[PDB]
Amino acid sequence: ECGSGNFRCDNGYCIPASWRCDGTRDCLDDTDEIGCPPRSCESGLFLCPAEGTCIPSSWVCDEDKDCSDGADEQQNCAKPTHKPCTDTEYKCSNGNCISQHYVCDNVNDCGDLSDETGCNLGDNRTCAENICEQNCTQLSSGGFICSCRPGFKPSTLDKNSCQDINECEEFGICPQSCRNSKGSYECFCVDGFKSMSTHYGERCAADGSPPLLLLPENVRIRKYNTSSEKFSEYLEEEEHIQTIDYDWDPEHIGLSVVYYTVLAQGSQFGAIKRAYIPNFESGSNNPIREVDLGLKYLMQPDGLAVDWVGRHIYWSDAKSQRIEVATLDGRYRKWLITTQLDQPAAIAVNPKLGLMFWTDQGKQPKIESAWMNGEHRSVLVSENLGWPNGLSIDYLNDDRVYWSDSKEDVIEAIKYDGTDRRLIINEAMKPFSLDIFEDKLYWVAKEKGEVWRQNKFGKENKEKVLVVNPWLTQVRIFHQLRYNQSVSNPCKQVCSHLCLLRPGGYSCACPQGSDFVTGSTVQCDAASELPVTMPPPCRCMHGGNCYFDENELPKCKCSSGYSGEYCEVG
Amino acid sequence: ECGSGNFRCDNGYCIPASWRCDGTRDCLDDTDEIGCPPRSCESGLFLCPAEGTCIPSSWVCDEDKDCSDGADEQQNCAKPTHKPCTDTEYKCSNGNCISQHYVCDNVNDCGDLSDETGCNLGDNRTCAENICEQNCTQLSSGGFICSCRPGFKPSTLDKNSCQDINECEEFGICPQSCRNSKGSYECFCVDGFKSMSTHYGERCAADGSPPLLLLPENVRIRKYNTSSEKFSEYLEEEEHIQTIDYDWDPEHIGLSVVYYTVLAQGSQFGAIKRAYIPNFESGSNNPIREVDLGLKYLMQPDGLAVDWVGRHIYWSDAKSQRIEVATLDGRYRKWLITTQLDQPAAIAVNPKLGLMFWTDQGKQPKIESAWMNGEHRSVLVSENLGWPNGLSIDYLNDDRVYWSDSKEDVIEAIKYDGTDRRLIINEAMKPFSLDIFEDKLYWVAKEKGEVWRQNKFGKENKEKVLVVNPWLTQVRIFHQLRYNQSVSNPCKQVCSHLCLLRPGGYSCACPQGSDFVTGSTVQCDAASELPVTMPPPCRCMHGGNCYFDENELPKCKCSSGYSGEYCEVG
Ligand SMILES: *[C@@H]1O[C@H](CO)[C@@H](O)[C@H](O[C@@H]2O[C@H](CO)[C@@H](O[C@@H]3O[C@H](CO[C@H]4O[C@H](CO)[C@@H](O)[C@H](O)[C@@H]4O)[C@@H](O)[C@H](O[C@H]4O[C@H](CO)[C@@H](O)[C@H](O)[C@@H]4O)[C@@H]3O)[C@H](O)[C@H]2NC(C)=O)[C@H]1NC(C)=O
Ligand SMILES: *[C@@H]1O[C@H](CO)[C@@H](O[C@@H]2O[C@H](CO)[C@@H](O[C@@H]3O[C@H](CO[C@H]4O[C@H](CO)[C@@H](O)[C@H](O)[C@@H]4O)[C@@H](O)[C@H](O[C@H]4O[C@H](CO)[C@@H](O)[C@H](O)[C@@H]4O)[C@@H]3O)[C@H](O)[C@H]2NC(C)=O)[C@H](O)[C@H]1NC(C)=O
Ligand SMILES: *[C@@H]1O[C@H](CO)[C@@H](O[C@@H]2O[C@H](CO)[C@@H](O)[C@H](O[C@@H]3O[C@H](CO)[C@@H](O)[C@H](O)[C@@H]3O)[C@H]2NC(C)=O)[C@H](O)[C@H]1NC(C)=O
Ligand SMILES: *[C@@H]1O[C@H](CO)[C@@H](O[C@@H]2O[C@H](CO)[C@@H](O[C@@H]3O[C@H](CO)[C@@H](O)[C@H](O)[C@@H]3O)[C@H](O)[C@H]2NC(C)=O)[C@H](O)[C@H]1NC(C)=O
Ligand SMILES: *[C@@H]1O[C@H](CO)[C@@H](O)[C@H](O)[C@H]1NC(C)=O
Ligand SMILES: *[C@@H]1O[C@H](CO)[C@@H](O)[C@H](O)[C@H]1NC(C)=O
Ligand SMILES: [Ca+2]
Ligand SMILES: [Ca+2]
Ligand SMILES: [Ca+2]
Ligand SMILES: [Ca+2]
Ligand SMILES: [Ca+2]
Ligand SMILES: [Ca+2]
Ligand SMILES: [Ca+2]
Ligand SMILES: [Ca+2]
Repeated sequence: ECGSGNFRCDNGYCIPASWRCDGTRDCLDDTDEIGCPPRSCESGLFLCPAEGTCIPSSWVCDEDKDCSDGADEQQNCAKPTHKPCTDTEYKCSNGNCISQHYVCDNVNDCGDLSDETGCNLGDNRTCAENICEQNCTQLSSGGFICSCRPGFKPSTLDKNSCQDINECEEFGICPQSCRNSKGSYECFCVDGFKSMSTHYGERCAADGSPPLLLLPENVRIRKYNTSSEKFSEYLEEEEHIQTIDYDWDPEHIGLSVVYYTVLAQGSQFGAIKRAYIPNFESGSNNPIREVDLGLKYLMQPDGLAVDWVGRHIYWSDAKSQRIEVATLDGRYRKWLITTQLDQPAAIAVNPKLGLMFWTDQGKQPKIESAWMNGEHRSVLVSENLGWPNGLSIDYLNDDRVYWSDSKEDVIEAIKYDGTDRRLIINEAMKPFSLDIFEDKLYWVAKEKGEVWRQNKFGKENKEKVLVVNPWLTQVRIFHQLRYNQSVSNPCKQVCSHLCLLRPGGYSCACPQGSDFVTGSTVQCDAASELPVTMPPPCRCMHGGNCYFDENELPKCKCSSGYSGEYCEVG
Repeated sequence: ECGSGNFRCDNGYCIPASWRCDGTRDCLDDTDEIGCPPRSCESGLFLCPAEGTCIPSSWVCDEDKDCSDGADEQQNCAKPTHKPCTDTEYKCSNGNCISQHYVCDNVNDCGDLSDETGCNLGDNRTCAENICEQNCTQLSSGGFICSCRPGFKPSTLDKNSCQDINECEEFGICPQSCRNSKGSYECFCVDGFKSMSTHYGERCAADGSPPLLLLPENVRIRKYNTSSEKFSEYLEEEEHIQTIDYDWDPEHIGLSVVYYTVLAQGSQFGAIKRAYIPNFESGSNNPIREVDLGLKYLMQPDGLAVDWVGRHIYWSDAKSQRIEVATLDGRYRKWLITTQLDQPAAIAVNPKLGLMFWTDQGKQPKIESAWMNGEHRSVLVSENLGWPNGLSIDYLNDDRVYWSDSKEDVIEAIKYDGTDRRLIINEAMKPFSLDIFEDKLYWVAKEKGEVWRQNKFGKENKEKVLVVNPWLTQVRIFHQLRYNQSVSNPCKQVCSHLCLLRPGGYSCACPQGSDFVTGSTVQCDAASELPVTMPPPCRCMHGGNCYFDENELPKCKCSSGYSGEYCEVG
């Protein structure tokens, strides 16, 4: 038995007498709370055991279930330099010294064959009389042989004359522009850029505002000021957006225009839409109004491109298998490519050269190019390809075009004529889109939604930029130097409806269905249509709000720290 | 023919002769530029057409291809009232005002089986003699026809006596409570809630700061202010987050603690991690430091729940097919349910009642309840279920439990004992998780990535809250009233290691792989481990920046307008 101050629970466990009937089941057999004193409340009041309340006793045995359990009824009524060597050896073009008896023995001994790069003989001959431009080398047998200083090599048709190597013959020599010199070279930066030299090597750097990355996410377009590593709101409350492209400040406003497609869902067709994007840090939650261009019968716009010098918008519909061109306001639709297309994935245009490029991801993947007016169609790659999701053009390096591939998991480039095919990125974890800017190749891993960065030449290591939802569909660099804004428009106001580009000059065209009248080739039978302008957007600087007056003209206020009509002055 | 000053294209098109040699291929043919004399540069300085530059003749024909073409080396040197009854009508059951002649003709004319009430024949009677309780009508040949006064129903035996209704029983009568009274009812808001009336009717507004939403994605966890509509950063850079739960403000320091499970990635085990959350508004100014509990052999913790009273954490694992418990610092792991489990998906705990609930979404789905100590396991719902991926408990409405399906995509509610199953929400677009707060019920449509909302009783209609991502795995409401903080811990420090809870009391238990000391039920032969303390948090408020010194303690770079060790003084 337990002590006087302890209570024997039924199982034998001794419980301190204080814990008995304290309101908690304190031992396994639950007998520390069994046989507790009844709940006395007061005279004249019936306590229902299920609540603990004390209802009047006049409510007992009246056939009304007054308490939750009704006890009133049922209960009561119940690296060193190149090593020198003696004259019995020779310093080859390669960084080594090889014995002179291995020279003019007619067997390669220092890799570059420099030991027998044109050995010469002659009874009248001496090495140091006149044989080649820079240096010759003599051996005691009477033979003699020449070599050329770095940056030079003996001529192929005459092994006694030094000729310069054009260092631009190699892909990865300089950023931007390689320029050849006799025995040397230079890597001067193009206008707008600046020279810089970083840990991995020389680097050409842009100017002005830092680049932005525009990221469509099937519901929103989100900005990323890459030098601040912060996001900004921009467009929202949209659905099934698939690809975007922009035109840089067409009206000299400080407000570029972003063109984005919308996929068709169910029985509602898709459309291409346009809206202003602030070139200014005003990434605040300012109102953004999109405008539909009104292009009908769109079922899957998969690729989109903007000709900023011709003021045309090019796109391709994978389901309908057409590549179409129209003005930026959606007028004068025109079918360019209508045959031999199974699934046109993405397109890009080069108005400087008048060439447009596109990819096919259907049964027989291929990459094709043609004139921007639809003529001179040709192929570029037809082997070792699958699902070429997208391509972009590096206008600053001989207009070489890179493209992505999510079946070979590769990124590789080619010149605009189809030559110089090189592999750039391997193991790119399903790249779905890409863009090239200032050497940095950006691409999107669709299976996991990361933005990845590497040098466009592919001679560095990968870097992860940021991670977003798998709704990410494309990466696009939003910067002034992305497109040469100063490219002159060759059109001479001769065409009536459309003035497409071709390599040099231009070419007139009619809207789809209408033809030229009597072979005029400038005048079409279709009636001309008025241009479509966009409503004035909010241009407020330094993070001001935006309102609409009684005239619904967007006028906007801000903090008085900055003043002006548009919050532009300090 | 063409004019004198107009050049002729060979197709019959006449164009101004100024376009000759202007630079662009104007004609449809190329003759507009073909035949143009090239620009003259200088004598003795050859202009290479491939670049547009002029080069001295000494550099020319040196076998160095100075220009890209290299031709310099080859060719250069070649109701108001609801129709109330008068004396001429009959009330029938509760207002069916047809003419009076339905009185006790022994025919069910009213349609409702209340046309004849009383109706005991005999001409010499009036119930004013106290034959029926209240509100008779005079029977023409039987004295009394006695329908019950409003708020009452007739008893089976002695139908002349009317039983009071129980209006608290009917589902969805008041948002929070009820008080059955004599022929009437009164309903009120429980402690912590303020009475308000919307355009529809009653609302019990929770006091204090407005509720938040916590959205865990595979990469990050995002806060949301249901009243301000602005997001917040919280935890970032993490990977493979599945489900979360929190413990409100344990130390009164002003910071709750958020627990979240991390899946197994590749061939590497997952973990359960915890971190502070600022109850006060803050973001990007306090770095968030997560810590690991240290639970090995963990693959897929789809279910996590925090018992705020006993200070235990309950989680399930789909791969191990078992449910385990441990302290909030990862000590003393113990298995609770180990048999007849296919895929334990979600879990919830009710310390006040002493019951914890889990859902199984295997080949034979079921929803079960058991004591926290692990006994009295039973099946609540097995009929008509498919993939019950979610689970929530409404601690206010008689501890009712809700769950979300994914095959039948309904949301249902049932009492904790398993009776009165109701289908609260239909066609819920495959909900994945639940959380019931105040008046409304929240759930996540997984594929669409949208957070939705409805009145928790199923009345009215749905409403989109916000859209995140296809990565959204849960929604959990964050507020101090979500878990009643004033529930007293029944444990009395007599148990070493785990002190589990049960209906009405506690129970001591030993960690896994160890037993009690023989002859004892409060002590085990295993050792004990010291509690694992939290690292000090960044408590900065109002935008103050946290900072780490040589001591690595968090301190504040407090913002303007506020003073104090962090920012606590206005
Ligand atoms: C992305 O993030 C990066 C890093 O955070 C940002 O740098 C970048 O844009 C930055 O945006 C701010 C605000 O618009 C710019 O501030 C302005 O800079 C002007 C020029 O500053 C000069 O000197 C700095 C020295 O470091 C040099 O870096 C700059 O390149 C430049 O040579 C500055 O003059 C200007 O104030 C003038 O204009 C006001 C207009 O009202 C007047 O009131 C005021 O009196 C004065 O005359 C302002 O401070 C910032 O320059 C810019 N980036 C940089 C550093 O150049 C972010 N981009 C986006 C899209 O957000
Ligand atoms: C989620 O969204 C809600 C609503 O926006 C936020 O709630 C706000 O929280 C801030 C910070 O706590 C509140 O700001 C402070 O309010 C105090 C008074 O509160 C009452 O009056 C305000 C008037 O604006 C009401 O909005 C509020 O609801 C109460 O009725 C002020 O006294 C504070 O300033 C004064 O005290 C400080 C003390 O240091 C001094 O320094 C100041 O000089 C001054 O004397 C301050 O203004 C704000 O009021 C809250 N608004 C509402 C509507 O709730 C949540 O903060 C947000 N997220 C969460 C949960 O953090
Ligand atoms: C973006 O495009 C512009 C053209 O809008 C490029 O500027 C012109 O580029 C051409 C071809 O490289 C140069 O010849 C131009 O320089 C001058 O050209 C005239 C003949 O028109 C010569 O007589 C001059 O000696 C001089 O060479 C150059 N300038 C213009 C406005 O015509 C520009 O290079 C390009 N920039 C980038 C960043 O791509
Ligand atoms: C959160 O839990 C606490 C309990 O931990 C709840 O407080 C409780 O409120 C009820 C009703 O006011 C109290 O019941 C009353 O008890 C007294 C005797 O103490 C009795 O005379 C009354 O007739 C009535 O039964 C209860 O004592 C009280 N508990 C404590 C310790 O304060 C609180 O309501 C809960 N909140 C929510 C929203 O669930
Ligand atoms: C070879 O050419 C170099 C210049 O690179 C010159 O300086 C050196 O003297 C030459 N060597 C001989 C052996 O002529
Ligand atoms: C009978 O019911 C009416 C309301 O319909 C009420 O006004 C009247 O007082 C009741 N009569 C009695 C006797 O209770
Ligand atoms: Ca007790
Ligand atoms: Ca009663
Ligand atoms: Ca040799
Ligand atoms: Ca050279
Ligand atoms: Ca011309
Ligand atoms: Ca030459
Ligand atoms: Ca009748
Ligand atoms: Ca009642």
